[PDB]
Amino acid sequence: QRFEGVRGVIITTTEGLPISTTIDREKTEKTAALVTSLVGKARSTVKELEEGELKFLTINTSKGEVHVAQEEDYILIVLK
Amino acid sequence: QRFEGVRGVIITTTEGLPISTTIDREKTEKTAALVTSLVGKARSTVKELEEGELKFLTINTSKGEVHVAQEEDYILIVLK
Repeated sequence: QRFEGVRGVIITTTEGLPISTTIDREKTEKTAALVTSLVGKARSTVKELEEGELKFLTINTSKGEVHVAQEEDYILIVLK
Repeated sequence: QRFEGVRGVIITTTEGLPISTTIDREKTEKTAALVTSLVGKARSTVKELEEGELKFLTINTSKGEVHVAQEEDYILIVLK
């Protein structure tokens, strides 16, 4: 259950397996798979540019923003 | 040549071939290859979430931000 303000939340493992979601199952699992690959390409981009560490990334869409952050064990996906 | 304020700029084709850069050659080409894959995963993420269109994405790093936008023919990479 989400509070007032957020459009949606997905939490996945760093392997891409969703553990909790506010979105439908199929969309959650397919998004989780792509976001895990997205984070991997983002980390490699940070490394090649020698930008230090990946803090997070945000996807700007027609509906708003998709915030993506990866810790060691989980990836957080927040639609706002 | 860049003006005051920006840390770096790379422009590539949608195939990942760089056309202009303020960064060294090898780093430019390897970044261009990864960013092209990054944009592709971002577009797929937007599609699966039904977020409409990908406007742009920003990578937050230890040094700042990496702005990435894709038009039909080119990808723009701005370090700020």
